[PDB]
Amino acid sequence: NLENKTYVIMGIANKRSIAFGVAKVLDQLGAKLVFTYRKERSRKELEKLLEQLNQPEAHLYQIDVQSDEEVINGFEQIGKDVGNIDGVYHSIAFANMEDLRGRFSETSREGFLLAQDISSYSLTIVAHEAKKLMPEGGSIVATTYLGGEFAVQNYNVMGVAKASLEANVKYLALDLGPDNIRVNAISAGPIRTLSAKGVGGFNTILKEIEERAPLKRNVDQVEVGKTAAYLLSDLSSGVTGENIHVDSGFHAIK
Amino acid sequence: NLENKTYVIMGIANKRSIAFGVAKVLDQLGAKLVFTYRKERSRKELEKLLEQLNQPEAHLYQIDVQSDEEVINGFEQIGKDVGNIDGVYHSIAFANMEDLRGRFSETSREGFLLAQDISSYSLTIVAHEAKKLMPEGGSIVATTYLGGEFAVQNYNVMGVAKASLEANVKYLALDLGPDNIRVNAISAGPIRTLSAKGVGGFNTILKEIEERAPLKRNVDQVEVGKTAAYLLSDLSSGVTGENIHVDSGFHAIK
Amino acid sequence: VNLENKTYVIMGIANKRSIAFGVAKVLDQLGAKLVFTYRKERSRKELEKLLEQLNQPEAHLYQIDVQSDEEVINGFEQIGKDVGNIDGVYHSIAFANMEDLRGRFSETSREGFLLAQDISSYSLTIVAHEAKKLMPEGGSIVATTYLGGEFAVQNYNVMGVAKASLEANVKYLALDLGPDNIRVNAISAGPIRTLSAKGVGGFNTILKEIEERAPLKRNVDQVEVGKTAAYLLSDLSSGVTGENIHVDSGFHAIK
Amino acid sequence: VNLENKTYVIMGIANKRSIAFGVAKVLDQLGAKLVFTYRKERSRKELEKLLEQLNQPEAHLYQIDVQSDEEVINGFEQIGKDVGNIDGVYHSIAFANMEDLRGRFSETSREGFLLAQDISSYSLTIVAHEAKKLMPEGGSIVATTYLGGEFAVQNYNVMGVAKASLEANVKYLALDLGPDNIRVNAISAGPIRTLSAKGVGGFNTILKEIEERAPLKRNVDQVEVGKTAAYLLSDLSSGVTGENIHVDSGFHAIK
Ligand SMILES: NC(=O)c1ccc[n+]([C@@H]2O[C@H](COP(=O)([O-])OP(=O)(O)OC[C@H]3O[C@@H](n4cnc5c(N)ncnc54)[C@H](OP(=O)(O)O)[C@@H]3O)[C@@H](O)[C@H]2O)c1
Ligand SMILES: NC(=O)c1ccc[n+]([C@@H]2O[C@H](COP(=O)([O-])OP(=O)(O)OC[C@H]3O[C@@H](n4cnc5c(N)ncnc54)[C@H](OP(=O)(O)O)[C@@H]3O)[C@@H](O)[C@H]2O)c1
Ligand SMILES: NC(=O)c1ccc[n+]([C@@H]2O[C@H](COP(=O)([O-])OP(=O)(O)OC[C@H]3O[C@@H](n4cnc5c(N)ncnc54)[C@H](OP(=O)(O)O)[C@@H]3O)[C@@H](O)[C@H]2O)c1
Ligand SMILES: NC(=O)c1ccc[n+]([C@@H]2O[C@H](COP(=O)([O-])OP(=O)(O)OC[C@H]3O[C@@H](n4cnc5c(N)ncnc54)[C@H](OP(=O)(O)O)[C@@H]3O)[C@@H](O)[C@H]2O)c1
Ligand SMILES: CCCCCCc1ccc(Oc2ccccc2)c(O)c1
Ligand SMILES: CCCCCCc1ccc(Oc2ccccc2)c(O)c1
Ligand SMILES: CCCCCCc1ccc(Oc2ccccc2)c(O)c1
Ligand SMILES: CCCCCCc1ccc(Oc2ccccc2)c(O)c1
Ligand SMILES: N[C@@H](CCC(=O)O)C(=O)O
Ligand SMILES: N[C@@H](CCC(=O)O)C(=O)O
Ligand SMILES: N[C@@H](CCC(=O)O)C(=O)O
Ligand SMILES: N[C@@H](CCC(=O)O)C(=O)O
Ligand SMILES: N[C@@H](CCC(=O)O)C(=O)O
Repeated sequence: NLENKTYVIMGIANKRSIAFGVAKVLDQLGAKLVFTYRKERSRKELEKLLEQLNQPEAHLYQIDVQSDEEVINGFEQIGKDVGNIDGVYHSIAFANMEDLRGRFSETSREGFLLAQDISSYSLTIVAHEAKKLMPEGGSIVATTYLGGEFAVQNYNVMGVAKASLEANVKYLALDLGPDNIRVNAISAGPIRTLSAKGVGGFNTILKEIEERAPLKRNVDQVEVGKTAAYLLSDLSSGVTGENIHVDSGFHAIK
Repeated sequence: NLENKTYVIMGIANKRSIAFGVAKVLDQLGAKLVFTYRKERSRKELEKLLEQLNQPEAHLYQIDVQSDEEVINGFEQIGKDVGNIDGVYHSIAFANMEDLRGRFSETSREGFLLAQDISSYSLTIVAHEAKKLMPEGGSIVATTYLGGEFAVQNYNVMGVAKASLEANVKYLALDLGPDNIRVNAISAGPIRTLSAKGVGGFNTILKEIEERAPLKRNVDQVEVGKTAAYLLSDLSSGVTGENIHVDSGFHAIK
Repeated sequence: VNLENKTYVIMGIANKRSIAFGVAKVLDQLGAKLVFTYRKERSRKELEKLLEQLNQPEAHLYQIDVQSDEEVINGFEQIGKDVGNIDGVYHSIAFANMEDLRGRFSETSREGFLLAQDISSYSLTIVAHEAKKLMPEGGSIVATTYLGGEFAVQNYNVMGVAKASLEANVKYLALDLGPDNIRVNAISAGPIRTLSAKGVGGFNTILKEIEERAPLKRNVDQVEVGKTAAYLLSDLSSGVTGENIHVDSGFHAIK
Repeated sequence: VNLENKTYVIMGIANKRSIAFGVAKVLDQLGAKLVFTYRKERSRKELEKLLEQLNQPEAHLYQIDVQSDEEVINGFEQIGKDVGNIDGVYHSIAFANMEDLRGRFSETSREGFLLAQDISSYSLTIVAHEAKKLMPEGGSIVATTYLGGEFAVQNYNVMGVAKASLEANVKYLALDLGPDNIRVNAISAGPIRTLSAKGVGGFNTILKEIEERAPLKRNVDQVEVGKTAAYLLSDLSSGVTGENIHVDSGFHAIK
């Protein structure tokens, strides 16, 4: 039960965003949500999607995580508008499409660093700023992929960005632990999203999960949302620094 | 919310047992609970502990997991008394005291094979039998310790039994997944229990958790129980073959 | 490397295809003195015939069923009396019933589970204990494992849980014998066609997935395991202990 | 592990204490020919002095700052014209500012973070892309990492997230270049007193904890890293790729 609880959800672009599944779960559990978006269309999209929720009002903040000042001001404004929060769901990543296919060894410096910046560093600065809104502690959750642990065909630069994310999560857990802020990751199995269209060979992976994973089926955004609710609530007190795979057990086999 | 769920909790010895933390939490969530014990003394303690729960009925079964016939007949009797179940919490391990200190290399065969039998094989046979009471799926959780993943001074023969138990979880998740039965583990931090007195250097390790773990505190049995509820419930659908550390982030640091 | 004046015990040659014979060719080529342990009388016969291919000027063959403490204890003691102190042990031993290496892991019997643990994992612990007496200055111990110890591989079943145990065994032994300057490590070998591999279900399917999907796009051989064994057994790998090295074409690194 | 007739590029010697000079002494002694790359002119001065203790009959020195694509590109191109085809590269390059190596990780600046990624992880990708041109028959690339890349070590902070990135880099390069027979691996060295170590908070207390708590009860040195490098760079490690071998007295295997 998340009544009298408030969470900031970053990275909804449409009905299929992993963060929207996260949203519906927390909303149904009675949380107040605040949403952050980058693109104009994500705001319109958000405004439509909010009609399905019970958020009696639309708390939306444009924040591009490439900008220090947008992150800083955005969280500062959230604090002014809504008060202290109980944690943050981070669901933001980027890499250039050319980098998401062919040969990882041909990755450009620019593309390699862009992926790191958006897909990893953004968690560091979000945590720093979000912490100011969590004086009695809280919970931060980032979304990763098994590609950060093993080399997966095509995932390429986003793999090294996710490995960076996953260690980012461990170092934040250690740094923020004394402040009672837990930091974890959900390693989601493959799910059809706007971002997923950009990754080479996505559909082959979908079928292989079905064939080979212990549960013999793919996961949906709501399954990630249910594990988000656990990690964002007191049910997961004692757990920090962790990466929980919500992937039908695929991580555990070979 | 576990109303109309039934779970079997194996391995309560007294009020400090991890499994009793599991019990309190599931009971508070409205689960029907069934308990299994080895020693006479444990059944006595269980009868007295049930007065603190809202369980309106004592469902208690003697099962020494060294005996197949007790596991087979235990569970068959359980299904006759309560019907189908939704999952099993396994909280059972054992080794001889002199295998919990000194030099690992001096472990006897009977000592090594005893720890494997009770602390690992027991899970396989339990899963096989419990499966018969889960025609529509359910969830099985075993209790492990970080010294299954790394060599910890003193933990010795039990380290190798936990490494075996954690694989057992993965091979069972793979086997039982098509049947919609999830198998997972909780890697609990040190907690003063009856069994922990058997382990050399335990107080030292407790203190080092407070000094070194991200949360700078030890965990307790209710925190384990809280994550057991996540895993034994549908909130964790899509999660299987996983090991979730409830250990204040100690697993993530070095 | 160079290995003249070293002596290694190699446990678990059954025939020309054994991984341990790959080890033996490499060490023997590097100048080492070799001592060989076997269970079946047929393995001794093969060994005697395989010795003609090696530079060893002497057969030192010892029967040792690692199910028996007394055979391990007596065997190592006899080795010590015959060849003096040793520099390391290559352990290439494992067993599980076929009744067990296919179909459902949930149906494994207690006796088959403990069998596999006893031979495939406990053996290392007692061997390590007995071999330490022959290594007063320090030494190196290597066991042979497989990726099914770290992940659940279809069909590898009971033997996966025994490799998990074995890999933990190597870490605990590494911690325990470290101060005696004895290193203990594991080689995680890729699928290789051996007598034991014939009783693993779906083995050929896995061989071919390795070629299609592993970074090197090819399977490995016994000599490749031997060459890493020479590394782990020699001073080249001083500083390295409790380690598991995958000799598997990079397959462990991908999903 | 005789290396006559091989050639290796070694990137990141700055002085006698550098881990890469450990590698260089080991390789040089096995009869390889070495090419060295440096950033600061002081590092070239130090290599000129150090080459006098090696057997190399000539100095092959190239300035390469791995922040510049053109320097990496032109530097490898030139190496290829001067010595022709190579057998592998040892990468021993990392950098982070000193604020970012103590106090609170969460306070790391974007610029500090991306600097460390750039020099300590990306440089490997572009070095592999350019060195691959010199290795038409295959070869071996080895980078240097630290345990801090796998677990959060207090004070290692931004460099640990860079090492996580690096270790994944190795895996993705392994898979990409395997079909070209180029092996890519990582040595995870234990703490060693170098120039770069002077910049990490709490380094001395980590050294002491290794002696007290690691299986071998001692620290490792640069030559021990060189010995494992000789293994990884040579044919002894055929079949091994995407691997990370810990040369750290076993400290990675304990908690
Ligand atoms: N779908 C999967 O199979 C899968 C699996 C595992 C992990 N993940 C992870 O899940 C997370 C969300 O991705 P998704 O699949 O749900 O795709 P998505 O709906 O397309 O979400 C990507 C989101 O990232 C946001 N984003 C990108 N750059 C940003 C920036 N610079 N500042 C602020 N927001 C930015 C996008 O915002 P704008 O559109 O407004 O630019 C969008 O809302 C990512 O971390 C992804 O790596 C996805
Ligand atoms: N306390 C910790 O720091 C810690 C940390 C991580 C993991 N764990 C794991 O947590 C689990 C529960 O242990 P605990 O700490 O809660 O200690 P505990 O209270 O002493 O419970 C251990 C249970 O094991 C049962 N058991 C032993 N052998 C059995 C057998 N042959 N058949 C049936 N039951 C048997 C005991 O029952 P009887 O008394 O009736 O014999 C007892 O109820 C164990 O798996 C332990 O390894 C503990
Ligand atoms: N082949 C592969 O794809 C593969 C991959 C990874 C790891 N491995 C591992 O490599 C090692 C060697 O096996 P392999 O593939 O080379 O097959 P192998 O040639 O059949 O050798 C297995 C050896 O195990 C010995 N052995 C079994 N039980 C024993 C006992 N109780 N006492 C003494 N020795 C006993 C056998 O001796 P007897 O013939 O005298 O009974 C035989 O020499 C094993 O540990 C195996 O698990 C194999
Ligand atoms: N010392 C340890 O305990 C330890 C442990 C594990 C891993 N490592 C790793 O070992 C590797 C070697 O470091 P070390 O300890 O031997 O320190 P070191 O002697 O200071 O070597 C570091 C090298 O990095 C080079 N470098 C930095 N930025 C560069 C750039 N932009 N372009 C080209 N080269 C650059 C330096 O060259 P210039 O001086 O010419 O700028 C220097 O030669 C590093 O990857 C480090 O992370 C060290
Ligand atoms: C081999 C492909 C395997 C399936 C990849 C699963 C996945 C889908 C979408 C992702 O979000 C991205 C991906 C790329 C860029 C930005 C966000 C993501 O992280 C992982
Ligand atoms: C090195 C000290 C580390 C602290 C060990 C934490 C722990 C405590 C109790 C355990 O239960 C046992 C232990 C032995 C036998 C039966 C049950 C257990 O698994 C792990
Ligand atoms: C799906 C499995 C994929 C391929 C398994 C590779 C392998 C072959 C032989 C083995 O030695 C055994 C095996 C079983 C029993 C005794 C010794 C071994 O350890 C691993
Ligand atoms: C608290 C951790 C203490 C143990 C640190 C071991 C170590 C020493 C030096 C390193 O080289 C760097 C480090 C920082 C910047 C550039 C090169 C390095 O990677 C790892
Ligand atoms: N076990 C503690 C206290 C006794 C107890 O109450 O269990 C001891 O060893 O002294
Ligand atoms: N008994 C001590 C350790 C010494 C020993 O086990 O011999 C303890 O319980 O911490
Ligand atoms: N034994 C068969 C697989 C079928 C089975 O073992 O059930 C094989 O080796 O391919
Ligand atoms: N050593 C390289 C190739 C042979 C050589 O160039 O030395 C490898 O094993 O891929
Ligand atoms: N670098 C000093 C202390 C650093 C600090 O106080 O930040 C050390 O040796 O630990």
